[PDB]
Amino acid sequence: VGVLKWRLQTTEESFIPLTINCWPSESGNGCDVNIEYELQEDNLELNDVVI
Amino acid sequence: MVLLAAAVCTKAGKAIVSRQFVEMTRTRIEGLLAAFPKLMNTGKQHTFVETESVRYVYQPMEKLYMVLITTKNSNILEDLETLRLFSRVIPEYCRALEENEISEHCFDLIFAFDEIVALGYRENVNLAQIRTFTEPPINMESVHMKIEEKITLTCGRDGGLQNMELHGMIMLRISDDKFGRIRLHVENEDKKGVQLQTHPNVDKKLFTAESLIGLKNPEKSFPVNSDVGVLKWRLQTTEESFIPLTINCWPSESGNGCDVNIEYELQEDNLELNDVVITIPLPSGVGAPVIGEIDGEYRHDSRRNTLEWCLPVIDAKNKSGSLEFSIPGQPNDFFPVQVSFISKKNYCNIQVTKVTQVDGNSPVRFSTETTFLVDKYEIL
Amino acid sequence: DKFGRIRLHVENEDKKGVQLQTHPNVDKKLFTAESLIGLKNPEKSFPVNSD
Repeated sequence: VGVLKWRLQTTEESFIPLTINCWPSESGNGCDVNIEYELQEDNLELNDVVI
Repeated sequence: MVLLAAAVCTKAGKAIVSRQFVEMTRTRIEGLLAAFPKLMNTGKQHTFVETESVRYVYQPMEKLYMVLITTKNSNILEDLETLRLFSRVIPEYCRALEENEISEHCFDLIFAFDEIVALGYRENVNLAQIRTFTEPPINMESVHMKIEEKITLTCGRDGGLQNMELHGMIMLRISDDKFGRIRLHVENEDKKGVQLQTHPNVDKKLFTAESLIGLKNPEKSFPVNSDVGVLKWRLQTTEESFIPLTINCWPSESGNGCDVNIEYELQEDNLELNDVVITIPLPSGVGAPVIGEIDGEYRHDSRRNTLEWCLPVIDAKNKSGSLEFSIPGQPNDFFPVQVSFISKKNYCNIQVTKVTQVDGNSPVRFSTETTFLVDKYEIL
Repeated sequence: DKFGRIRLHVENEDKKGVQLQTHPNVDKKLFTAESLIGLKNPEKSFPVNSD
């Protein structure tokens, strides 16, 4: 089948557990950055996450 | 034609050479030129003189008249100017005017006449050109947001999207003390079309995820024109805009007559539109229609050649009608139907997710309202 | 009984391939929305071949 040793493309139907939505903002002199993280089903929890 | 003929005359009592641009003044040309140019076109040594209801413009050269005739006129300067250019061209061909030499160069002069004035409209000529041819209150603190948008659509019978575009702005009216910083969060937009404008005092923030815009609002009402898409933009209705109405038209050939059923669909049933009208056109050989509709009023209007259905407010609804036609000609293609509508949502899908204000305590977003209006909304 | 006019309403079709035939006595109606077909049926059984 695919094999039990493969490189599959994450592109091909792979789910990306995280999507990051970055909204940078120009506060003016400073900059305000908001980072949005989204996970898959709420029930599942990820670990060792760092952004 | 405005210029009947351009004519060279001898006051021998005949048109020596003359030009009929399109077959009209053949023999007619000679009689006019022969009588009128003899009297100096009945002139008094005036370039414009009008006789027997025909404007004659002229210049005397010897026993000969170079004559322009019109019976209609577009401008003052123009009539003289073609005659004038003619008068540069005529001595090149005939060494002044003189009946025998004019006669010999019928071809030359005549060709110039066609070239100079074409289908009675005064073109221009020149002697070189001629050659080619012959070659403090913060208790009060409140904020209101109003998103006003118009959507445009062109769609096929099939329901093809064709082109669409939404135009809109979000106006904010805020009563806030102090100078508070506000951050606006909205959904992300795309646009086949293009346009976005930002009010000053709008800052753009870059965030890893999500997009944010922040600004100190002017007090009172102002166009936000925030960053992001902006709070003044033309977005494409095509890009993710919802078309509140889809019209499905089923014309039918009853035979002699025609039966038309028009299907209207609205978004969620809960939402209701207002000021809706459907304009269903009809063919010229109208007879009379009988129309039936569950909701609203529908009326046929001759002149307009359209049947107009009006509905004060609609959850969603449909209409049908039968038409009687005399059948001249063959079948006629249908013209598109147009609709006008008002909806309490924006179909650019602008959503105000959150506007948080700082520099103080929570203000009340007393109200956010959406006014959606139809632009040119056409479906065949 | 009698000769009754009938209107048929069906879903809208698309076809990569091609072919459609209509029985006589089939009329096509143009409506702003939805499509409609009307006809006086022959009595007994016949191929509708509507519009």
